[PDB]
Amino acid sequence: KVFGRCELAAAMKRHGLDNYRGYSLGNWVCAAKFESNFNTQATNRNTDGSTDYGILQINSRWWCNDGRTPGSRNLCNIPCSALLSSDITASVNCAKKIVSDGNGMNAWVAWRNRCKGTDVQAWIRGCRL
Ligand SMILES: [Cl-]
Ligand SMILES: [Cl-]
Ligand code: NA
Repeated sequence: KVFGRCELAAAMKRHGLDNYRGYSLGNWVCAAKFESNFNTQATNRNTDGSTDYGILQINSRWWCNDGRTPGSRNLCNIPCSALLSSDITASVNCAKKIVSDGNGMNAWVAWRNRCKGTDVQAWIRGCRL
């Protein structure tokens, strides 16, 4: 599923991500924009053999099991495929773990490089929330 901007904002709020660990909804929407272009089915292989899955490009090196990432962990206790669903529940639950891991949203390199410090409120502007 390819979310619209306000549509994703609403689903993230519904699942308790707005202001989670102090990150406003615009931060989460901006990260989703540049990680997946709002596409729940996005997958991308990393040079180290791991793969990033879903709307927030969660990495199989640490967070989900895809059965082909040697030495990886599965700290969200989830098949990586569950992160590709049209319902964003699993991606949100796992992202909550990731953003609580110590480095905040810097875990998402695209967030650090493209959202951090910017006018992230633009991403929810005009949204009925
Ligand atoms: Cl915001
Ligand atoms: Cl933080
Ligand atoms: Na893994």
